[PDB]
Amino acid sequence: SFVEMVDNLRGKSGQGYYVEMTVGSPPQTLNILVDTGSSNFAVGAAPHPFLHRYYQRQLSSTYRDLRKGVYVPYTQGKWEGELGTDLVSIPHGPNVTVRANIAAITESDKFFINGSNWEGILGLAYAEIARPDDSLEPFFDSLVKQTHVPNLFSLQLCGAGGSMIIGGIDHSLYTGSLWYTPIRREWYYEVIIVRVEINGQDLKMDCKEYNYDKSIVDSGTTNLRLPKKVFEAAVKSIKAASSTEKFPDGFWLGEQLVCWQAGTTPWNIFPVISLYLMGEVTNQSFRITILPQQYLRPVEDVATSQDDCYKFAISQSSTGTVMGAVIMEGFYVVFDRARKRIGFAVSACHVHDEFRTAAVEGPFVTLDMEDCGYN
Ligand SMILES: CC(C)(C)c1cccc(CN[C@H]2CS(=O)(=O)C[C@@H](Cc3cc(F)c(N)c(C[C@H](O)C(F)(F)F)c3)[C@@H]2O)c1
Repeated sequence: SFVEMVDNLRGKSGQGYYVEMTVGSPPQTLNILVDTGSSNFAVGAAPHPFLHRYYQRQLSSTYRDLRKGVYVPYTQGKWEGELGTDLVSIPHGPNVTVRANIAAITESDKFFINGSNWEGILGLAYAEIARPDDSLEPFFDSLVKQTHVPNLFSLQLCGAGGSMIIGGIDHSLYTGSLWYTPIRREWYYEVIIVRVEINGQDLKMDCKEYNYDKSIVDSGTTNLRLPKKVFEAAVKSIKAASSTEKFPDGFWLGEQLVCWQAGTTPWNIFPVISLYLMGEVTNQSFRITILPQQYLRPVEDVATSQDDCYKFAISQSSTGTVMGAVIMEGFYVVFDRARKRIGFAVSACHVHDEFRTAAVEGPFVTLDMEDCGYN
């Protein structure tokens, strides 16, 4: 039941959102990062300084060794491991147990994060980007094949963890309309952005620039990441709007804190960002609007806690546009694999203050018939 799956996530955008799973027989409990930006299921399987616990294959009588190895390099971080299959369950997810491929991580570099509280990663994207290749069936595909749960899941990520609902839409988790954008290609969850405004002002670029060389929805990474041209235009606009404030050296590079007296953050001087996504009907679109409460990410540190401090959670990308966790936060996001579309709606934990609120609005119509896809 969906009600049983509600509030089954913990974590933050900066260190990720994770769900409890078990592997092996008897079941071994682990916390697992929910990642729509990759397609491998992998768990720590050997001691590591940052791991509270790990998968012990010798203690699972249902483990089968595939006698093959696998290596996954992400944008930052990588691991190597041994492939096998075993029984996998989600205690606070669907009421089923399935046999799935598992990469047992034996070596890693900058993959595990000190204090994150997760020990593995659940790649929910498509087989096309699985390593070593597309013949390694991803977890969700196995789940659907073996249980015939409906082929979709939804994510409600919340800031200061959320819910992952498998098998159908929980209307309790959103208000207003659910708007759908087509999945352009089933590899990453690739989508098309047709227009970008910052505080109502159109960036006026050829819309293919917004999707150079792809745009994806990626719960596994923290920031909104933009292609250089779009990134520079966005920073220009946000800097202009907030000019009454002085920001530290390096703030706009995203790795320097800015702080304000507790409760005095000047939200109003930062603009809203509107991303218009391709609609299901030709040249119609809808927008999701992103507040500074989203793209200024709070950094929790007891040492700085006399004040409220933030990092700038928009980054220049070399891999195309990435709608990461700070973008997904506050929205109910439906990964409707069965109908090859992703839906957005305002969720119960959407960001807002007394003047402005995150929103999902449409339809909008566009005159120019250009295809905004880059490939
Ligand atoms: C298909 C594949 C080859 C896997 C590939 C290669 C490059 C980029 C991508 C796109 N998705 C990527 C984007 S990323 O590298 O920023 C995060 C990874 C998953 C990931 C790997 C890691 F180490 C670590 N710490 C984390 C934790 C995150 O940093 C946090 F903390 F959640 F924000 C997450 C995504 O999956 C996919």
